[PDB]
Amino acid sequence: LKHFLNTQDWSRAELDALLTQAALFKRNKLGSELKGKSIALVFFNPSMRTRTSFELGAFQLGGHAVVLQPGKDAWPIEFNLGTVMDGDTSEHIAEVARVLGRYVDLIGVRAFPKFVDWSKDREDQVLKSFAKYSPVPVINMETITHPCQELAHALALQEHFGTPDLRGKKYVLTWTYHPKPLNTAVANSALTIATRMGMDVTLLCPTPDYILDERYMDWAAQNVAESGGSLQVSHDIDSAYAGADVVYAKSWGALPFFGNWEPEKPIRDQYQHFIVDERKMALTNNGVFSHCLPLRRNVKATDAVMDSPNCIAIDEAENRLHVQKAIMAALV
Amino acid sequence: LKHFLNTQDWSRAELDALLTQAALFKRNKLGSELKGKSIALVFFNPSMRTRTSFELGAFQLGGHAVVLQPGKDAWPIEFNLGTVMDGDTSEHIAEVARVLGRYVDLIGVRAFPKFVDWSKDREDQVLKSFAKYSPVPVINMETITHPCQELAHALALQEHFGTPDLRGKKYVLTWTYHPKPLNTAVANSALTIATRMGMDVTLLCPTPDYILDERYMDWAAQNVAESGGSLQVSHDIDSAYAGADVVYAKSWGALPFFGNWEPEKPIRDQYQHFIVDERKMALTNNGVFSHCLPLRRNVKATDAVMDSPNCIAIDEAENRLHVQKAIMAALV
Amino acid sequence: LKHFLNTQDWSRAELDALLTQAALFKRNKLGSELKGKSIALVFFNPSMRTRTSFELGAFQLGGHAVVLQPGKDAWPIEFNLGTVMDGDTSEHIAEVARVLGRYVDLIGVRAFPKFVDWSKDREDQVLKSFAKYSPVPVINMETITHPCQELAHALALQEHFGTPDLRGKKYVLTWTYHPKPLNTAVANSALTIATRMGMDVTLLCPTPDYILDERYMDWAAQNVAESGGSLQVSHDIDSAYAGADVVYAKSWGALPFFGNWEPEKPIRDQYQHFIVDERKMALTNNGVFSHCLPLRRNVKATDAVMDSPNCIAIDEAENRLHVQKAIMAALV
Ligand SMILES: CCC[C@H](NC(=O)CCC(=O)O)C(=O)O
Ligand SMILES: CCC[C@H](NC(=O)CCC(=O)O)C(=O)O
Ligand SMILES: CCC[C@H](NC(=O)CCC(=O)O)C(=O)O
Repeated sequence: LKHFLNTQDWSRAELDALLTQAALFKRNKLGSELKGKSIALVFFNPSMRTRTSFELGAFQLGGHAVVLQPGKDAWPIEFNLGTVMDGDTSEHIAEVARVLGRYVDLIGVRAFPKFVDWSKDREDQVLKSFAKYSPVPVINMETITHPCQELAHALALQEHFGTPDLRGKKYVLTWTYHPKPLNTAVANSALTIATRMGMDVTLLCPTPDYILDERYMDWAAQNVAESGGSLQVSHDIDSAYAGADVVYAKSWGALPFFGNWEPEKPIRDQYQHFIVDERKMALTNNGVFSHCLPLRRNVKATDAVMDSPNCIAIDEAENRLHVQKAIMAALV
Repeated sequence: LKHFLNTQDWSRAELDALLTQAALFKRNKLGSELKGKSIALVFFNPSMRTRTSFELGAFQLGGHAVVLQPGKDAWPIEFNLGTVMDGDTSEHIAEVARVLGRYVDLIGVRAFPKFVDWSKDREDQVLKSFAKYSPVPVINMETITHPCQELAHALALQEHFGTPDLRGKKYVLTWTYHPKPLNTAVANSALTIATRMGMDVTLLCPTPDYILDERYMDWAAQNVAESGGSLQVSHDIDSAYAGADVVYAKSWGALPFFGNWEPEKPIRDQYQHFIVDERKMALTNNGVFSHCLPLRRNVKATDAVMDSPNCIAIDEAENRLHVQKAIMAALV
Repeated sequence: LKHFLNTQDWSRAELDALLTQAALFKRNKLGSELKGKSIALVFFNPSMRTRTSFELGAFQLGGHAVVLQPGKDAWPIEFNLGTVMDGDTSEHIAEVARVLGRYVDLIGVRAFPKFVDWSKDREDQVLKSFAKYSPVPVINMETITHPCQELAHALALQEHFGTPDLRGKKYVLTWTYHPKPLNTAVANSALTIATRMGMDVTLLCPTPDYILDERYMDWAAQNVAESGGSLQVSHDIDSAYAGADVVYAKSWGALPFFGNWEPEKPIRDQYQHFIVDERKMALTNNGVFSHCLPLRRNVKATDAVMDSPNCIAIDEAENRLHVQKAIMAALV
């Protein structure tokens, strides 16, 4: 059974076929690839873009999305095996996944880490659980990686450059400031897709403490080695932005401080200048700026940069709709 | 780009065309004016009638509604420009409106005031924001005016009197009691539509303190001057209800006390007798009673009056469904 | 006007016709029995299976479900008559039911007891209210009985035994442990349907205090007397499970302690061994095990029993989808 947990699990041919099916669904939004079909969108965290583009994607293709929010409307779920359920959890993923498997044809899941222990959050339990117990294809709507976002990003970039081949482009994934520590998911996905496309990735971040988990630093290397691109870590703003083509911002808490965020505020608070402004963007080769959103103005990007005609954020967001229909149409 | 923020923004011909398209959709509920189309219903406050009649209206016309609740499921939104977003808000209306503009064809928004400062609530920021940043038509689902409610009311009244011409009818918009201060939205809309239809409007309320904001008192005058109706403020119950044809109840907090509600409870608490009962209703010319709902029994209206065959509240409510399909079918 | 409040309100012929229409909808899930129609699913409590199978059932039949949650998104509702609504409730069921009656074609309601006074919870006020004030058929989605669950259970049992005639089968409805006291709804429904099918029902529970309300003990008797089955209460685990064919587990708080749960914890806490494990299940005539779900592992059933090929829980759950389409298709 094929799922869409990560882009890394897919061959470059399938990924490419996806982006093309996306480009296609963008010219003809209505279809019946999902006629009479349905998808259960399980959200364990907030969502605007994802929730809306899936529900509309299912509709536009003849299917129907059922949005569930364990804890709010649906009963809370347990993921640990053998555990004696006398706590907050009402049922186990083993039952829930099989039950959903009788109602729907596809299951999408969104579950951000708990931020209490990266050793535990990085195992990606929820997604793995759904994938194991579900008889229908499971789709990652973001956990510790955001694969759907990756494709919406890659398509927006290809559209911008008017070509599918993005090799030779200087890609700069940059950490950016945020009052609180956030999920590395989008960053891990930016790196994975940016290196997979064969670009010149530079992971700009404040201190070595902000470097992404090794899993993604290694996926990145394997991707570089096989796409003819390159990976490079930096801690100098100007040198990085220096004549770049693409600039992706994303704020995230330093993994080494997971569970012990107290002594991290003082650290991140002394780097608010990583904010993408006109200055950095100027140092770029007439580069394009984007962010996964929700983006906080004058904190991550400045009003100027967002209002800049070089910000392809809204196009990337809109592509979430097209790229996801490509994934569903494929998995069924 | 045409929106449906207020009925005042529309000509009497368009309004009339709307009510007729509504009367029409009431004879043939199913259609395809919205086939393959969709609408994002953004609620920043509770809703039963509105939420249900839009979601069903979109369905009945071949489209699809996506209900979003910023703060609950969707990320919380910021409306002030330039502000440095390091607070509760996760993204800005400038991004959200443009993003929705890529997914849906219509955007409905509901946002009651915050009741902390009328000077600020009366600017109608949220609706104005959506209208400014959105590339698709925006629909007011209630903020400081309730335009959709207006039309559902006007249609129910016309249906009752068996004619579209409501001139010469004695309309009495009356304040009514409620344990807590409420939005003037429906009252401002009752006045706006009642005077726009050319009726003999009497704004009955406890003390001059309860008179509606000048904006609506002036819209009302312009409407009277152009419809051949009349406007009149009263503080005497009996004299008002006196041989009236229509009676609309709506409880709202006194604007002069916005932000300082403490000294208002004692005031409103000494006017519970404004409750619409059989007595007042008797003093009317076999008048009809209605309320926008949700209505609290034995507080705003008495069990008797609600169960009275002269209460056209449920018909008005039901018309929300028909009148709104007329608005959507028009805006697309 | 016909509703689906309880299976007891229906003749054995109609029930049978239902299960057959369900078996039929299971072979052809898509249909148009509800084309252009809609149903308002009112939930006053959490739900996963119910919410999803109704929303999908409505879709699969050409209709559309509108999910409402009074208190969360919809305005909170009042059910007592004459009461002076100056409290938490914003509107009365008398208005709400009539309003919904203008938007939808069917109304489903879910409202668990409040657990403060069984004398009050057993009157089944909410469901009765909707049934009284609504002009469209009302459907019980669970209150103090779970009729939809009953049929999903009966169909799963018939499917298992490869026959519609379940007479002569030893059915054992067993109480099971749970950290907190729960609704007897499913138990009352298990008993009602198990005796209605003409099986040999044994209501196994800890102490006489755990025996179901008389209403259901009497419905049960009338059902036994008319189906040729039998009813029997037990307090001995082994003797009951002893060569049984079906075993249904369900945890519920003892009625005699409703409102005074403090002195019940110590009581239920000394019966955790009622948990359905391999041992009890072995003492059965190669029996089948099922539970309505959400089920807590190693508390109500053991991992073993749930993973056992004799657990028809997921099939019962899946049948909720088919049996409910039979009910809707019928009521319209
Ligand atoms: C279909 C069962 C619904 C409900 N169950 C609960 O409320 C138990 C929830 C839990 O154990 O968390 C009940 O007991 O009636
Ligand atoms: C697509 C991004 C989702 C999420 N973002 C947040 O949780 C930040 C929310 C905020 O700043 O309010 C994240 O960081 O992964
Ligand atoms: C259509 C009316 C919506 C809203 N009503 C309330 O917020 C009153 C709610 C209550 O009384 O519980 C208002 O006053 O504008």
